[PDB]
Amino acid sequence: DEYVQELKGLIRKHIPDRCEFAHQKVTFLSQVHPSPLLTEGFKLLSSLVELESCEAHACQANTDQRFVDVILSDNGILCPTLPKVIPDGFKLTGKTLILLETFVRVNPDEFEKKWKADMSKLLNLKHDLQKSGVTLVPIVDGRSNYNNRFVADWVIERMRWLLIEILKASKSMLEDQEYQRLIHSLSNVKNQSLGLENLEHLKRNSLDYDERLNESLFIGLKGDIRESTVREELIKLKMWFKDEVFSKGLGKFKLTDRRELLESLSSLGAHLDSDVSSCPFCNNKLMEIVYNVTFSSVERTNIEKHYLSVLSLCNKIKGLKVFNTRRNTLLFLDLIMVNLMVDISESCQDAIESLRKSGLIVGQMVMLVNDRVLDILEAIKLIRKKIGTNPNWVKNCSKILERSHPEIWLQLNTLIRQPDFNSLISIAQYLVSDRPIMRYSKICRHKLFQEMSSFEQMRLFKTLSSISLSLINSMKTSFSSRLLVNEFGNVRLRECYAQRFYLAESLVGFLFYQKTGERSRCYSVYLSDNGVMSEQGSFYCDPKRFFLPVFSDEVLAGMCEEMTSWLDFDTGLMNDTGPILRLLVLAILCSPSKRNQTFLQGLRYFLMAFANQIHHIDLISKLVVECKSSSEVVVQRLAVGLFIRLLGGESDASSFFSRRFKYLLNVSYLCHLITKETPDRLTDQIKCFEKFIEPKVKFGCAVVNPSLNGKLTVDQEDIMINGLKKFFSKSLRDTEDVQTPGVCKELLNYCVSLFNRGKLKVSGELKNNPFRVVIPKLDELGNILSTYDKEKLVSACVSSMAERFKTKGRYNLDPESTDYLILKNLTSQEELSLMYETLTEEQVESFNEIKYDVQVALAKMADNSPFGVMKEIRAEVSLHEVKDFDPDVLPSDVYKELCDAVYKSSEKCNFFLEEVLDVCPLGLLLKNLTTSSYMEEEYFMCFKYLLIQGHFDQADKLDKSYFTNAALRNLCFYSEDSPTEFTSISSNSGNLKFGLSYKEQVGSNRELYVGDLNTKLMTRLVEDFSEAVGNSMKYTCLNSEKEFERAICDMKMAVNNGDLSCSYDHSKWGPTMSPALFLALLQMLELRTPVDRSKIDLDSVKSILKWHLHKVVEVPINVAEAYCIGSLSEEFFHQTMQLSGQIPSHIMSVLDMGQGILHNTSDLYGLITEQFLCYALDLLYDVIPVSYTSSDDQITLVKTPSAAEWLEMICFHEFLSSKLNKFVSPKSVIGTFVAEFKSRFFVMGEETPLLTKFVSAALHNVKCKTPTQLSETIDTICDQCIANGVSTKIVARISKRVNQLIRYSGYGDTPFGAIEDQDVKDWVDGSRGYRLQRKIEAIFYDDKETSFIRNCARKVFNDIKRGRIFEENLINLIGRGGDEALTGFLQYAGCSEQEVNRVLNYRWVNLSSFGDLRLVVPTLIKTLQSKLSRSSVASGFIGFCKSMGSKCVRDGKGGFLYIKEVYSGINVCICEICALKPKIIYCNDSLNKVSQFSKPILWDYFSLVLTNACELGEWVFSTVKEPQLNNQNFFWAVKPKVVRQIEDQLGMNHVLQSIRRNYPVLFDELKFLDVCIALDMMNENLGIISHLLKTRDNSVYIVKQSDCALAHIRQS
Repeated sequence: DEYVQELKGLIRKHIPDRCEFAHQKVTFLSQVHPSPLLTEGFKLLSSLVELESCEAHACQANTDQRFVDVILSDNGILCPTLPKVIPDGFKLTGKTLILLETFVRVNPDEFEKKWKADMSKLLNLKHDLQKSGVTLVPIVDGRSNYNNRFVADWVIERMRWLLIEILKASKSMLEDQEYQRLIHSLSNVKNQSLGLENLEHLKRNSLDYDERLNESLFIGLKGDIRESTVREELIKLKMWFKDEVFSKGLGKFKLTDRRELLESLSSLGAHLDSDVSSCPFCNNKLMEIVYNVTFSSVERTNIEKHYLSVLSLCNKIKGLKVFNTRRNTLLFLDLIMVNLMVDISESCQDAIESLRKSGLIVGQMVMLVNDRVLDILEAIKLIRKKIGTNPNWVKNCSKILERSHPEIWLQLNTLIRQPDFNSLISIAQYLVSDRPIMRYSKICRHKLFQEMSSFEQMRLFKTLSSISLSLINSMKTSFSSRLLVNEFGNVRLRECYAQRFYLAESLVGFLFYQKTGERSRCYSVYLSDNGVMSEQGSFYCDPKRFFLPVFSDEVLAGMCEEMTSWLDFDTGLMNDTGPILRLLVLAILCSPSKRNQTFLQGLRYFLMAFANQIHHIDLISKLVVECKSSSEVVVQRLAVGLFIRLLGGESDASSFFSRRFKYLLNVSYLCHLITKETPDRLTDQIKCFEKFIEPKVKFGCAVVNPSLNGKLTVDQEDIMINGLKKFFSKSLRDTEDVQTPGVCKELLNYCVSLFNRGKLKVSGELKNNPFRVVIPKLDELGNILSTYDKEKLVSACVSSMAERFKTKGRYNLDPESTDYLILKNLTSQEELSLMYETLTEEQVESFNEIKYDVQVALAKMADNSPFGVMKEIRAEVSLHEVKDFDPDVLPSDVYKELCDAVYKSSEKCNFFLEEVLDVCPLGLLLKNLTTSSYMEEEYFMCFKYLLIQGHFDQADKLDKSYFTNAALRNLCFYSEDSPTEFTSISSNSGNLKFGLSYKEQVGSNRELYVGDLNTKLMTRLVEDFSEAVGNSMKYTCLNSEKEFERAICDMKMAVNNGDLSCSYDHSKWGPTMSPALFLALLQMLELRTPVDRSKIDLDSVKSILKWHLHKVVEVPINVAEAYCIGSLSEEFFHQTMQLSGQIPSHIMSVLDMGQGILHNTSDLYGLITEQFLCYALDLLYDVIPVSYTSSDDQITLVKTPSAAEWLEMICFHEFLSSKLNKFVSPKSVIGTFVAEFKSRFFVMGEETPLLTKFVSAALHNVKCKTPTQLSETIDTICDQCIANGVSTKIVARISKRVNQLIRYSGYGDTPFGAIEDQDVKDWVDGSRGYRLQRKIEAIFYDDKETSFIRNCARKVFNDIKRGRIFEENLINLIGRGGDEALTGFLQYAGCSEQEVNRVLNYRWVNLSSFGDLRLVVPTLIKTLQSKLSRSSVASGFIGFCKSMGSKCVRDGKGGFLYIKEVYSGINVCICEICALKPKIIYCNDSLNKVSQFSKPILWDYFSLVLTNACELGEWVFSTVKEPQLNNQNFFWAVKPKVVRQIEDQLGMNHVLQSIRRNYPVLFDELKFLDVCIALDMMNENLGIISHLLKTRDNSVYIVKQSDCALAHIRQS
């Protein structure tokens, strides 16, 4: 009370501005007392922050701070019996209301848990407030500091600084655990490195449950077992094991009996029991269509370009919506297209016959707008129907394309051209062709693929590429795109979407489909040979899994030719295995599924099991998958017939087993061609949760919803402690219970107590001791928007709009500005469609849901006869509105198709309007928003708007002055959710939540738990602890390149030595083990630091693995509704409904181990226990093994004295590893021929190239931002691919494919582009700079126009190098431009201006000159800030091609334009320059109209030669010389051979040289580096320093002899 008089004058510097200040201040001067001074003189800050955040949004300052029931009861509103919660602000006008909260948390640790609990308190309120007749927008002001306006950040930090003595004076003069959280809440902006040392100054109380945790978990652990008693125990255990259960034959491992594996394989995959056909085309519904396409074409235009130009103009004119509804803005340009069709029909004699039938339109068909086939006569109805609706229709709808318009209409007269109907009948009566049929749901004649020549086998892949491109660009159709006609096996197709694909000059194909979107469609493929339509099938498949063959005839044909040319040891076997593998690749491409993907994943385990000498007994029951269709039976017969073809022969058919293993290993990794996108996510989250919970309830530990804050109930306590001592029981001498998840505590004691002595090959030494915004909700991971975000941006839009229209009294909205704010904060009609089409279908329908409930909440805001009984109201309509309670999720399977239309087809009343009314007054959307589907084609959307229309939506207080447990939530900054006093089961804030998601692994989905943010921190603590432990450990490899490379080297020399070298694995490493096991391991670890030779305290790791033992794993909300419809997990959720009927949304268990959560902490366990097993096998079976560990995959390389007669040892190792819940998977294979580790397979004398995984990596993951970045990333992937020595043919064909992917996107071709074809040596010698140098100097095939500029580069390089300076200040000359800098360098190196005249005409046209290709600072600063700071593939490529053909490229003024518009400002400059390479090289005068993009190829070539003088060189200046037999399949290792004449470790030697380059760029956000650091800031196509500070990352290239000896030479 020595500064209590100071506080009357401290807060006296505040004018009583509002009612929240003077009413609090008049009671302040009337009492000098520290007991209300820390509450009522301290809640004024919280009230001021609350009033400021109420002043931020729309709000009424509730000074009473009362309930939600009483805040609805101001006027006459009946009470809906609300849950009793307290808001921090209300704003009620009309029939909507805004609940706004105000909380501030200074750290992100408890910023998100209070936000989640607050928004879950706001989302558990909508289900009872929605039924009252009102929807709310739950907004919150989540903060991290104090940013008020009534104070200005100069007194409120002194409200916690000068007041720090008065609460200590209260605690010294006059509460227990509410004191330290009030200090932790009033902290500053903290640089708070909370390590494990935090947990020391937490409280550590007891619950009388931790004692029984220790009684269940720590009794049998002593850590004091002598070194001789372990030997005397294990020798008696081996004497038990060899005489007991190995001699009676319960071994998990046998001797492969190599004749029998092929018989079990023939019984395994070759479905002779099934009724499938032997023809692959008849059984697959798409190989038949590919066969019918490619064998109707092998045996055998001014109006066309005008029609395609007006088609592109129609595509440009549709995406504006100037016709106020989505119905006439399709039919009007349908009328434009049919008028242009009848105009071209009146142009020439044979025009619609010769150049249209053979081209774009076929018999009774007119191609148009949204790739739509229309079959013309329907328009002859509809336009006539339109003149039934509007007789004087084309009188104002043409002038609205004149005014309020683009105002440039390049149509001839077709706007006002009322079509002559008799002429259209005459043309439509001419085209007499069958209507299209689209088949849903015998004899065979398909010419036997093994017998067909290799010329037409290429045609199958080429037509598969054409049809697959037609599938991939079916996402290019717009995703709203409502048709004109509604709508069972065989449909005579009225009008459909249709992609095209070319085969020759005469014939085009088609691809017909009805539905827009990205999911699996019922496609239908017709050809048109000379205009005749011909049916060739109709398949039902998913398009986005066909990005692999989309331009890769040559790539897949080349890798099949390579993979067949690996078999040059038998000629007839090669010619037999050629077409069967090519058919296999065709079947896998043409039918990408998950089940055949999983089967081909199992084939490498079968190949190792046939390869090695010992394999597990229970793999054949796992290698087989149940074929869902007859399509998977085809590939499962083909691959098994291939394996029996070249493994089981009548002779000794295992002669060259290395090449056979290589070939079959790539047959099994040819799995990877199938796209790992898991065709539906909701049937994959089911399998993820089922894989989560099958061992958990098989063992019996899964519980129902815990309390989420600390405590467990007594029954949960009992089942938890019973699962604990069921986990730890597992006595060492019963040979049964060998698959049950748990650890033998007695042998775990032997393990940790022999680890305490220095007798393992690892030890607990522990050098340098380890003691040193939008967040999702955990109920839904793997999705694109949380339930929070899906109302967070709704809340942002409604809060932004609720102030802007009441500035004057407008009371309306703009129907495009209400589609702009969502479309901004998620990702003026050009302004909408510019970034509307940068989405995915899931994002489109999420945008539609957000537009729905935003327009509902806005329509409710200004709000101040259902007896049309054909069916009953309360039996159908009100029943469906009360069962689901939501008009939003009213399904389409509960009703009929026509009843949605006839309830829509009621007469005109006060619920509708006509004249549309795009002015849209707010609150009159009740009659406006519904009529936007009464005049438009959809019906059920109007049905849901009509259902939401007609109201079918329905002194003690002096002692209690301090903040006690009953006074925790009075303030806004109090932070009740802080880590304050942790129990042995929680952390006083939460209960260690996690989530469920899947990894999208290739064969089987790895599950992946997204942790909560506090749990991310508490996970990273133990993770960094274990990483610093494993740094001292010598046989781990999860982080180290060093020990993984030593494992590689040891593995190579052991397979060369012929040592038996295993390859284990672990079945369910995640879902089996428990953190209680980690407690039982850490209890007796010593970790004696070399600083202080003493057992360190592990209680900072044990008292947080006790929190990971009790983790509240969430469920997906999409599996709590997929198990609510109606399979042992489906039995589990339906047997706990007979229990306590709350939804089982949470699971706490003993055995969890989050995959990737406790990864390295399990790696220390799987190192310590594995070295225990490696020491046991050292003594018991007198070998000297050495074992590595990657925490899921292992290898125990075993030396042998003096054949696999030591099955004893290996079965006993499996038994002991089963007793320590390291359950050896049936995937594990052990023997002296093949040793895998982390999918890198070693054979004697060589290494498997493993081609198809890297080829399928290069053909997939085509990430698309800019083609510079795209061919940066794919050049990196081709570098990684040719590091393994695939060929230079396959990499060149991948280069052709990626260059065609660029060229198909409308970018055209550029001299940088993708890297070139026939690139034979530039991978070893050279980064991307040298390859672009090679591509630019390969345009000049004479090498006369480039030797002069290389001599100029020599003149610059000899001047700039060491020993001399010669104007190192080239900082400013390069940054001016590309033209004048090249002229200055060419005149400083010394020549005339005639060389300037003859060089500076070679000008490539640029597109990323003034900026980048905007399809939503250089790459230098981006790479330096990426260094210094520390969703399918096909639907990304289509969103790339859709946003590149649009308005992307920029000019010098503020604005943008098209790429074809830039390529149209062009001329022809025949004489020796423009015809040197066509549409690549130009004249200076040929680019006269568009000269702002004409940058030189010689300047960029000069920049590349100076860069390849920096990064390497003294040989990049020489002339490319003339190079000059050996075996085709003899590859060998080459060295990168690089002379980088700079000083290394450039991480700091370029950051400090950016002051000399660009000082304000570093401000706001050596001797040789400086000349080639200004060459990279000005352009993008160089990338100089990305291959300087980083390393090559491979530097171990193996290449073939034919791709290295045949390669060129460039000597100095």
